[PDB]
Amino acid sequence: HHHAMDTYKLILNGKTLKGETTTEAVDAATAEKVFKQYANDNGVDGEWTYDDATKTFTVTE
Repeated sequence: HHHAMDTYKLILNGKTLKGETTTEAVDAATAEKVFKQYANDNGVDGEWTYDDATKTFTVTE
């Protein structure tokens, strides 16, 4: 019933930015917006996956 913050992860596999970061949001759609803005701010231009089982986004190339 309570809509908790949940931890979402971002695995970075860009040309110039690699590793992992995280955010908190109530849902995946919001986390995606946060992570895409972060990636774009850092010049990342890649392909994205989302894994619902692990709450993890990945951006590659």
